[PDB]
Amino acid sequence: MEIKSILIANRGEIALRALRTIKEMGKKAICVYSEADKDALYLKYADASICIGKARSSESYLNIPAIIAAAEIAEADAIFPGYGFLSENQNFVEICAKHNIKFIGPSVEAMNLMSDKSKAKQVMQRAGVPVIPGSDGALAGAEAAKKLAKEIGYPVILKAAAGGGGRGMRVVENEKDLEKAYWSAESEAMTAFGDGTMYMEKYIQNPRHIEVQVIGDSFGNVIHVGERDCSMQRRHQKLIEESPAILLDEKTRTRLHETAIKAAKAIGYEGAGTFEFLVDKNLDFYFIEMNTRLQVEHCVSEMVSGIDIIEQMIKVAEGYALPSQESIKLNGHSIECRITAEDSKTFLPSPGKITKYIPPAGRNVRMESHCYQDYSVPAYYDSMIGKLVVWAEDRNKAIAKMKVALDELLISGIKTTKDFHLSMMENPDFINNNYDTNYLARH
Amino acid sequence: SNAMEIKSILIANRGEIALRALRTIKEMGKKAICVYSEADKDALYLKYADASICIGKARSSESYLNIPAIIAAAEIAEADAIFPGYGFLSENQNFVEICAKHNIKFIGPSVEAMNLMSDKSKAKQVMQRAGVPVIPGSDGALAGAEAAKKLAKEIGYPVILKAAAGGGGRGMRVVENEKDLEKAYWSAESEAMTAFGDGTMYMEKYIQNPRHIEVQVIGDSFGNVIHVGERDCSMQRRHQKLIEESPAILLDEKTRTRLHETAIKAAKAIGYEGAGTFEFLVDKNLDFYFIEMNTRLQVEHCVSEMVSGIDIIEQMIKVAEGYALPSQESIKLNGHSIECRITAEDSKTFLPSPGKITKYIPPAGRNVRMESHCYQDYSVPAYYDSMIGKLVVWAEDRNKAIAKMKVALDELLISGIKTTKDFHLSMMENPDFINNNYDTNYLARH
Ligand SMILES: Nc1ncnc2c1ncn2[C@@H]1O[C@H](COP(=O)(O)OP(=O)(O)NP(=O)(O)O)[C@@H](O)[C@H]1O
Ligand SMILES: Nc1ncnc2c1ncn2[C@@H]1O[C@H](COP(=O)(O)OP(=O)(O)NP(=O)(O)O)[C@@H](O)[C@H]1O
Ligand SMILES: C[As](C)(=O)[O-]
Ligand SMILES: C[As](C)(=O)[O-]
Ligand SMILES: [Ca+2]
Ligand SMILES: [Ca+2]
Ligand SMILES: [Ca+2]
Ligand SMILES: [Ca+2]
Repeated sequence: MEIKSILIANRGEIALRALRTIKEMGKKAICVYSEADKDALYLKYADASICIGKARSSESYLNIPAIIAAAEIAEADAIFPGYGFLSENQNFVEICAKHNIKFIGPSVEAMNLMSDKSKAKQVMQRAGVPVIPGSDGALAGAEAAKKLAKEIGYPVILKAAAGGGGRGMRVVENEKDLEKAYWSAESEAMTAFGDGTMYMEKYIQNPRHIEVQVIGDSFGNVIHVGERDCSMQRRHQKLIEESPAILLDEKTRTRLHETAIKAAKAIGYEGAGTFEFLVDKNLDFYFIEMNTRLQVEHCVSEMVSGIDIIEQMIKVAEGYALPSQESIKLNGHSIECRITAEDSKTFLPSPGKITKYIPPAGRNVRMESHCYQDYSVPAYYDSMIGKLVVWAEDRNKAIAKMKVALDELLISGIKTTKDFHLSMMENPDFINNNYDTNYLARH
Repeated sequence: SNAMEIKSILIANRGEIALRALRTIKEMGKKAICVYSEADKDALYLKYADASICIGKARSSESYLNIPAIIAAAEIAEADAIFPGYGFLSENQNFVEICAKHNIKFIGPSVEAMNLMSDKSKAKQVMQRAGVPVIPGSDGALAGAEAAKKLAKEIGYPVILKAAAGGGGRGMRVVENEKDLEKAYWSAESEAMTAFGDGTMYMEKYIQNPRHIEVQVIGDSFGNVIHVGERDCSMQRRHQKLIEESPAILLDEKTRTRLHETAIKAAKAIGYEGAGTFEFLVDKNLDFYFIEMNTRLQVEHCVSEMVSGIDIIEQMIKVAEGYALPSQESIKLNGHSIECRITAEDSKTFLPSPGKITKYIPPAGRNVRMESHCYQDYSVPAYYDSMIGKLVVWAEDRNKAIAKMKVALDELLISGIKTTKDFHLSMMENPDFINNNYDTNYLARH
C-alpha cells in the first residue's frame, strides 16, 4: 500500500528531519506553516508548502481542520505527525482515517491504552512489566493519598495521569506537606490538561532515566533499536542523551530490551515508540511510561544502529515488515546535546536574529537544525536551535568528539546553551558517569 | 612509541584539508597549529586552531612552499610533527629531510619510498619487479623523439606520452598516429620543463575508454599494510576528478580481491609507511594495470572513510607515533559512498567564478558530510583554488547513495558565486551514470 505523498504536520527541526528522509525515498514532502514560520528553511526544500493559519503558532499547527484541508488540497495520502502538536491526539488519528489519510503512528487502541499514565501502569502489570510501587490506578483524592503514602513510605511523588513535560508533579517528603502538594499538582493539571486525576508512586532517590526505542509493524513483529540514557535533566527536561547507557551491564541490558519488546507485543503496538524506565542503584528497573510517537532524541539511536527510524515508520505504515532483530547491530557510542537559544547559566530564553551561524561538521558529526544566518529565533515558543549529535567507537571518544564539535559551533546575535554543554563535557562527574536525574538540581 | 608520542602538530596546508586535519588532531587531544599567508587571514580554521602563524605574503602560493618559514613556524610553536596534507610540500623530499634535521616528525612515508615512486617511469619498473601488472610501454624514460617513433610501432597505436615528473594532468599527450608523434612529444616535453623543471618523457599504450580505480592503503613502521577498499574515479574532465565513489561496482569480487592483494603486495615491496594510494586503469576485459602511486593522502579519502569507518588521518598520526595499525580482518567495508567536488566555477563552462559568498547554507542529515571551510561572507579566490567543499554521502547501496546525493545537493544553497552544483545534480540524473556506462572520456564525448 505504497504512500506517494506525505504531509508533515509539524514545524522546526523535526519538519526538516522528516523532509530529508521523505525525499530520499522518492516520496513527495508537503510542508505546512503558520504565518510566523514563513521564513522556515525547509519550506525552500518541500515539494509544496501550505500556509495553515495565524502565527498563534501553537494554535494553527493544532488546527485539525486546517491540517486536514492542507492534506487534501495538496493530495497527501499520509500524514507524519513528528512529536508534540497532534502526534498523540486520538481525535486527529480517527479523523485522518475518515478522510482515508494514513496516520504514520500507532492505532488509536494502543494510543488509548497508554494515554492515561495510571492506567498505562496497570496495563503493564498485566503484561508482567515491573512498575514502581504506588497507587493502583488513580487516587480517589487527597485522603486516599495520605493513607497510601504511609503504607508506601516517604518520600513519594504525586503525578498527573494526564501529565506531560514534567508539569503536574510534586515530590513529597513529609505527611505535613502532602495535602498542599496534592492540590497544587491537581490545580496545575486541571488548568494545563483539563484533567486533574492524580496517581502516586514511591520516589526513587537519584535514579537513572533509561529508555528503550522500539518499532512495531503490521505483522506483530517488534524490534528494539537499543536503549538511551537521558539522566542529565534540568527540572525534568532532557538536555543530553546517550546510547548505549553504559551504567547497564550486558545481562540487565538484555532484560530491559526483552521487557520492552514484550510490553509492545502485549498492546499490539505498531510504529515507533519508547518505553521509559527508572533504574536504581540495584540496577533494578521500573517502567514509568511509554511515549506513543517518535521522540526528539531518536537520532542517538540512529547513529548506533545505522537505522533510519523515520524510514522504518513509513515502511511499517505502507504494510512492510521490519528487518529481523538479528540484522540490527548496535555499535559504538552516541551523544546528543540539545542546543537552545537560552542563557547557559540561567536557561532563560534569548530570542533574536542569528547574525552568524557556522554549524559544526566532520566525520560522524550530525547537526540537526533548521537554523541559518539571519534567521530569527522566536525563543518564547521554541527555543530549540538544533540537536548536535556525535558518534564514536567508545564513550570517551564520543565526549572528545562532542567537545570539538561544540567548540566549532559559532552563533552570534543570541545566547545559546553551547557553554553549558562544553562545561559538561569537561565535568569529571559526567566523564565518570556519576550523575542522575537530580544532579543538576544540587549543583 | 610513548617517547614517539606527538603532542603538537603543525598543519602545513590551507583550505578544506587544514580544517579536516584540525578536527582529527583536536579530537585526539593534540595541539593543532595552523599557518596562513596574508590572503588567508579570513580562513575559518584559524579560529579553531590552538595557535596560528602568519608565514608570509599571500600572492605567492610560495609562502606555503617556503620551507624556512614553515620550519620556523613549527619551531616557534613548539610543534613536534608536521601534517602536510596534499599538494604543497606533501611530496617534497627536501622538506621531508629538513624536518628530520630539526627533529620534527613528518607525517607521511620515508624519503626512500617516496623517492622510489616519484619518477613515474622508474616507479613502473619498481612495480614490475614486485610482480605488479603495468601497461606495456617504454622501459624507463624514452631517449627522445626517435626512440618514441620506433617504440610506438612496436607496442602499436594509440599511445600516450607522459612526463615522468608530471602531475595535475600536465605534460601528457595522446598520440593516435605517427604523423602527430613528434609535435606531441615536443609539446609535452616543453610543458613538462616549464611546469616541473624536468622534461623526461615515457610512453605507454593508451587504454581505450578506461575506468580509473584506486586502492587506498596505510602502512605502519612494523611493515603492516592494510587497504581501505577501492574507489572508482572514472568521471573525469580533462583528466581531472569530479566525482569519486566506493566501492567500484564495475568489479566482481574475484577481481576486487586480486586488486586489493596487488596494492598490499606493492606497498610491502617498497616498505611503505603512512597513507598512500595505488592508481589503476581497468580495460574492457576487467584487467587492471598500475599507472602510478600517490605517496600521500588524497582529496577523495573521505569516500573510503565512510565505507570503512576508519579515520585515515587518525591512523596516519598513530603510525607516525610508532603504533601498529588495526588488522585487515577488523576492517569492514559496508554500503556505498559518493563524493561530489563543489567548486566555484560555472557548471557549464567550468570557468572560475571568484567572489564573495553572500549566502551559504550547507546540506546535512544522516550520513551526509559536507567537508568545507567556507561560510557566509567568505571570499573565494577561485583563480587560486576554486574548491568550495566536498559533499560526501553514504548509503546501503549505490542507488540509495545517488538518491541521497541529489537531496543533499538540492539543499546546498550558495549565492554570490557560481558553483558546479548543477553539474553534479545533472550527473545524479544522468542514466549513463546510474547504469555505470561511462569512463574517463565520457565527458569529452558529451
Ligand atoms: N517515581 C519517580 N521517582 C523518581 N523520579 C521520578 C519518578 N517519576 C518521575 N520522576 C522524574 O521525573 C521525570 C519525568 O517523569 P515522567 O513520568 O516522564 O513525566 P512527564 O511529565 O511525562 N515526562 P515528559 O512529558 O516526557 O517530559 C523523570 O525522568 C524522572 O526524572
Ligand atoms: N596509459 C593510459 N591510457 C589511458 N588513459 C590514461 C593512461 N595514463 C593516464 N591516463 C589518463 O589520464 C589520467 C591521469 O593520469 P596520471 O598518470 O595519473 O597523470 P597525473 O598528471 O599524475 N594525474 P594527477 O596529477 O594525480 O591528476 C588518468 O586518470 C587517465 O584518465
Ligand atoms: C500525554 As498523556 C499523560 O495524556 O499519555
Ligand atoms: C614527481 As611525481 C611524477 O611522482 O608527482
Ligand atoms: Ca510524557
Ligand atoms: Ca517522560
Ligand atoms: Ca600524479
Ligand atoms: Ca593520478
